[PDB]
Order: sequence, then structure tokens, then C-alpha cells
Amino acid sequence: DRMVMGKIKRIEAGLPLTTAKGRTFGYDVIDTKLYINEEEAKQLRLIYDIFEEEQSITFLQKRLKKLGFKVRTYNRYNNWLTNDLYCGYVSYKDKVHVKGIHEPIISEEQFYRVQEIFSRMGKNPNMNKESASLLNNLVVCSKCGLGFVHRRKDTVSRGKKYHYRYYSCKTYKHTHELEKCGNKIWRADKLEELIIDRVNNYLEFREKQLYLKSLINKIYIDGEQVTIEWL
DNA sequence: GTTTAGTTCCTCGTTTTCTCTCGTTG
DNA sequence: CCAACGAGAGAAAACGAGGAACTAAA
Ligand SMILES: [Zn+2]
Repeated sequence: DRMVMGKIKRIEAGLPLTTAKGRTFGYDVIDTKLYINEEEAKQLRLIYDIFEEEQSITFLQKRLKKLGFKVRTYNRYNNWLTNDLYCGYVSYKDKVHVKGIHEPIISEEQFYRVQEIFSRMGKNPNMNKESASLLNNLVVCSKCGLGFVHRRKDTVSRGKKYHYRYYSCKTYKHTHELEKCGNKIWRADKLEELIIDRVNNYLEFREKQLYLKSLINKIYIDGEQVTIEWL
């Protein structure tokens, strides 16, 4: 309206639209202009580094707590890790970007590497949960178009306790929303072993998990056929 | 004996929703 | 001085792959 005139004016001048204390972490504000704060800037470089390693905010919080840092709120770290203010840009409505006059803290190369970690995260729901299967979001139903889901079935039969794992199309799981498509339900241990052998011809657990997401796009299953779509 | 499926009701990192406040320019 | 918008904070709610325990067939 009439007050958008004032906010666009600062962007053309390379100035930030956020100068409030507590909302400009890593920067001191002097006469409405930003200047690095060595105490807080050192944490940001430390935060960006660890997030690349852990590729998770919660894992980032837990490691920072072991370094004496006070753990901020979750959304606090996400905003910090996705705000291009720290590689030297000022933006109106997060879609009109201009290089600011302030000194950046994070390299422009590192910033976008982080952004691809979040991008990959969004395409893989629950990938950072303790229970995420080895192939959490990699298996797709050929006959069905829907994604397979890991399933852990344990039973007590005649006193003895058994434990079994499976990968089944989501149609077998959500019976209130989806009709079964007649696609095979594979033993988890048998399919995982099959994927391993094939990946070999082309580390801890979560190291495996992520290593697969980097060199496989999606895995297709058509009955007994496993066709890996390499990335 | 050993497996393969169903159903109910929880797990929790992540995402999204929705107020509250700050403060610069008009 | 002052109002008003965009933006960061942030508690709550919603997400969704995956679980725990129990059951009956295969
Ligand atoms: Zn299907």
C-alpha cells in the first residue's frame, strides 16, 4: 500500500528489513545497518557446518547441547539455515532478492548446499526418524503408482514370539482409503539384501540410509521384478 | 511350527498454522 | 510523535513413515 513504499526502499539500498534485537542473530545493528557479531557469527559458521554433517535440525540441537550452547527453538535454526541474509542478500517477501551492503557470514557455495539438504528432506517424509527404514522413500509400486512402506509385524503363536519385517505397497496399509492392487509384499530382509548387492556393483546405519538416497532416485517393484532407477 | 496379513491405538522429527511484537519509513 | 505493514519468533496443530501388541489364517 503506502507503507510498502518504505520497505522496497531499503531493499534497493541493500539494507535489511529486520533490525529488531533478537531477530538479527549473528549481526549487530548500528544506525539500522548490520555489522558482524564475532560471538554469534562463530556459532552460525558452526551451525551451518554441523547441519551439513547431521543433515537434521534435531541432531544438530543434540550435538550443540554437547558443546555448551543453549538450544534454541526448532524453527529458530531452520530460519537461520535458510535465510540468505547470511550469504549477503536482502529480500522483500522472500522473492525479490538483491545483494546487501552488509558483510556475509556463510559462503554462497555452502548456503545452497544446505538448501539442497532441506530440499532432499522435504521429498522424504520421516527420513530423520529413529524408525526410518533403510529404503524409507525409495520404493514405488509399479502396478499402483504409490510408494511402498516399511512394516514390522511381530506375533505370538503358541507361546513362542516371532518377529518379521516387510515392505508393502501403501494400499495394503491404509485399508480405509485405498484398495489393494495385488502387488507383492516383499520380505524386508530379502529385498534390502537384493538392493545391497546391486548397489555394490555401481558404514553405520544412517550412513547407509543417506548414502542410498544420493545414488538412487526410486526403486520400482512389479511383482517379482526389482528395477533400480539410478540417479 | 513358521509366516503373512488385519486391525487399534501410539511415536515424534518435521511441517504448517496463526497470533504477538518490533521498528523503519511514510 | 505516530500508524502500518513485512518479518522473525514460537506454541500449537497437523503430517506421515513407522511402531507395539494382539488376532487369525496361510
Ligand atoms: Zn500399489
